[PDB]
Amino acid sequence: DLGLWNRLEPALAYLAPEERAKVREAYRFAEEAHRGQLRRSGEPYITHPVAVAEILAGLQMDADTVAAGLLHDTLEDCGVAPEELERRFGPTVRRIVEGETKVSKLYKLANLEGEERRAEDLRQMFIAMAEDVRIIIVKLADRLHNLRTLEHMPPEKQKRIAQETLEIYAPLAHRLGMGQLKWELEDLSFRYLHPEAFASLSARIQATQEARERLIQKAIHLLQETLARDELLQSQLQGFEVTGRPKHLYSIWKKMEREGKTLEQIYDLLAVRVILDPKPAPTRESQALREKQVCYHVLGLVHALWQPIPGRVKDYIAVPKPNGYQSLHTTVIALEGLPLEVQIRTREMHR
Ligand SMILES: Nc1nc2c(ncn2[C@@H]2O[C@H](COP(=O)(O)OP(=O)(O)OP(=O)(O)O)[C@@H](NP(=O)(O)OP(=O)(O)O)[C@H]2O)c(=O)[nH]1
Ligand SMILES: [Cl-]
Ligand SMILES: [Cl-]
Ligand SMILES: [Cl-]
Ligand SMILES: [Cl-]
Ligand SMILES: [Cl-]
Ligand SMILES: [Mg+2]
Ligand SMILES: [Mn+2]
Repeated sequence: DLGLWNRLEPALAYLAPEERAKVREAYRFAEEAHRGQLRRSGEPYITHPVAVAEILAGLQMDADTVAAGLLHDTLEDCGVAPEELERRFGPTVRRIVEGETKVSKLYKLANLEGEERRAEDLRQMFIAMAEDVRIIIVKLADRLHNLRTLEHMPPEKQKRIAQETLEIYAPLAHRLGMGQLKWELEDLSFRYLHPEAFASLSARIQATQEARERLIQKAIHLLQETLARDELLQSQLQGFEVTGRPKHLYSIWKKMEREGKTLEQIYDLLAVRVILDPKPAPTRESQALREKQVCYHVLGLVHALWQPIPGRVKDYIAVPKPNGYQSLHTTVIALEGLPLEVQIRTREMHR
């Protein structure tokens, strides 16, 4: 057995049972449609829309979006008409899979090459044609998985796709507030577009990586304990996760070229992330309050645990960034005299 559903299924627990039922129906429909089809990796095609759905489930997208992630390829390859996807999964799931597949072609057609701000007018083209932003998110999840599996492609295609992601899709994830997605698109694009510079920067970081993650883990273990042993915070919380922030390799090398610095000359600010999953609240309004309330509760315990550097609290929950970015940030003195940046946000805020 393929066993792809058994990997996706756990990621779907945030959906109501009726919604997970729509996603199982979508999985089987995709399973049937792509039967016998193969990816250039030698893996059966279904591996891709399952990976794409899995990315959207990680991002906690609505049921129609994740089901559309499984069906996002069925129309072109498999003798499936859009009428079938609307008849079987409703018009929003069709709308989205039709939109993700249709835009792929528009970018092929569009004449903007070597043009002053060509990516700006091409990014706006998708923005203008796709009023339901879910279409863009599915396209971003698709491009991410394609990049994740870019080794099974000619090196010519590898750089064409990496550059296109760097001009179009990574900036589109920025506009949409999907920074988690944006970072990964950037680093994966950087890997294939400039391989020589990626392999050199990665090697330098892999020398101090033994000590850096050793320190970051002391702070993670300590902050995990502190949060878990706080009875009131846990009373309003379903779950939580404390992680180390990954080095944004593309941005690190980008600032080295611009500021004319070396990887030794640039300051490695250690950062940790607290992701909070609040417990289901009896009303929609009470759920919204809990979301805010739980991040400020954490800010306080972080300040009880580590001494806060003055003027480093940043409240993007009260005042989100222009792309709708919401998180709380505080720079503290942790690790015996070291600056540690703490990012605090909910599961819903983590995009
Ligand atoms: N990255 C990657 N892509 C793979 C793999 N196996 C198959 N592919 C397909 O290659 C495709 C690369 O793009 P393409 O060159 O435009 O597609 P094509 O018409 O040459 O494809 P076929 O040889 O007929 O399959 C890609 N298409 P997709 O619709 O997802 O996205 P696009 O880039 O916006 O057009 C993949 O589905 C694989 O292992 N990795
Ligand atoms: Cl069925
Ligand atoms: Cl834009
Ligand atoms: Cl962002
Ligand atoms: Cl982020
Ligand atoms: Cl410490
Ligand atoms: Mg091709
Ligand atoms: Mn696809």
